[PDB]
Amino acid sequence: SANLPTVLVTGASGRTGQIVYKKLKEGSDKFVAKGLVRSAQGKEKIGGEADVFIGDITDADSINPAFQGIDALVILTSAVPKMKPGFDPTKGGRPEFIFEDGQYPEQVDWIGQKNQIDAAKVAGVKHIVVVGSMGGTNPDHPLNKLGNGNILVWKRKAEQYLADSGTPYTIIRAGGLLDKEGGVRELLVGKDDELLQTDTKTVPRADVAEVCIQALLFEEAKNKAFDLGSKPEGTSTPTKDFKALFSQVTSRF
Ligand SMILES: NC(=O)c1ccc[n+]([C@@H]2O[C@H](COP(=O)([O-])OP(=O)(O)OC[C@H]3O[C@@H](n4cnc5c(N)ncnc54)[C@H](OP(=O)(O)O)[C@@H]3O)[C@@H](O)[C@H]2O)c1
Repeated sequence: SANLPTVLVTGASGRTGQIVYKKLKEGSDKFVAKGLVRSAQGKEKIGGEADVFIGDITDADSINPAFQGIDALVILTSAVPKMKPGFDPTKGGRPEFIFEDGQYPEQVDWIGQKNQIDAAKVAGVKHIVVVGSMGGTNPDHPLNKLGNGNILVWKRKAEQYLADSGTPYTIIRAGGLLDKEGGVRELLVGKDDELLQTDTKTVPRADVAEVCIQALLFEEAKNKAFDLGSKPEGTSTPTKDFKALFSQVTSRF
């Protein structure tokens, strides 16, 4: 094992996950990519290569092969609520959202992530990175009501479990995600939702992807939990010194 580390990214066909997968592939001088997706559909979306496996994190037997012989894991899975199909705007309600049964945050963001961290640990992973969301400091956050899922709460439960696990970890609580260009913004690190009080509380999905990659390359990123926002493009100088960036972070949770 002068060999480069094998990095498995889960949720690899999701919007952020697909970018991590791409960056892991391009980074063939530093990493060996692997990916886990929920469907043959998702597999083809990211290129159908043989380093992509299909499995469901709520059924732990199915994800086992993906987890074999990995040195690092980037968890990019999430419960995803859908619009309840009954909606009729023209007498003032607001849309209700739901999660399919067995697809609620408790099952996917807590249990699902527990499944992944547990199998990673069985496999002897060296570093687990997880992406979640800002808001977690406030259990009354409106997002928790989405589909009655308590999504932030269950996610933070998995983050806590990860932090308590004994495996070196990086927890990245993203601000509101943007479908905009990465690598073109100064990136900001925060603690305990402080950025929610600022105007720099959103972040390109590409920059979240890049922070995940850099986490893998600096000891400084290990046993760290932090929030991730950004300043807008064209305003200031895009982050390049990640050692500095991660040395700003002291929080373990
Ligand atoms: N949206 C925001 O503004 C916001 C803000 C802050 C943080 N975040 C968090 O940021 C992270 C990335 O967000 P994103 O929008 O880029 O993610 P995303 O597009 O929703 O991708 C989530 C992935 O999870 C996968 N997944 C769901 N259930 C699964 C299961 N049972 N087994 C295996 N995979 C499963 C989905 O697979 P499929 O492709 O098959 O559906 C999907 O690829 C998420 O944790 C999200 O909660 C989001």
